[PDB]
Amino acid sequence: NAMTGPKQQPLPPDVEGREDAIEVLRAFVLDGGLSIAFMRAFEDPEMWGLLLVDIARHAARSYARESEYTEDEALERIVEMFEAELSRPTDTTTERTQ
Amino acid sequence: MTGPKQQPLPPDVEGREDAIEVLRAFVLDGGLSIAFMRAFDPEMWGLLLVDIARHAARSYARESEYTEDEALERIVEMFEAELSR
Repeated sequence: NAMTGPKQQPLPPDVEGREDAIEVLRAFVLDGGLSIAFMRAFEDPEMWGLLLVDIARHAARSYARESEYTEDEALERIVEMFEAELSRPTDTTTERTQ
Repeated sequence: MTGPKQQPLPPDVEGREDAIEVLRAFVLDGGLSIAFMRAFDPEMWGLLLVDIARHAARSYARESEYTEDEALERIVEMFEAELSR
């Protein structure tokens, strides 16, 4: 196609034109990994909890579509993979200011 | 300005036609509006969840009495409890 950039997601329709909508995060898969953009604000721990739950459940639904797993089994598998990765030591930052 | 406060592309994805946006999430009206890619590896979703949880823990520690380690335990507990509910 004629696009010169990445395969982006469009703004959700309920966000379009809304001055009060703030983008929390954008995540891209690139070179066998992830590149993520986060907003500066924290807001509250519950929002991050909601975001995690929404992503996990969405992933489980999609995984169950594309596999032999039920949605429950898919979610269990995703949580197992999450836990294995969470266990990795974080032993191994830059800033730009103007 | 008069529209949504967007995040720019990370510099490492600019011009990368092979890079794929997994999701964009907006906070609005006290909730979350998320655009997800249509295509589905499960491991990528696992990693994304870890990256978000880790980031949330660091941000939570900056705004609370908790250390990052304590914050991470709280966030993960919260997350897993809701999934099992």
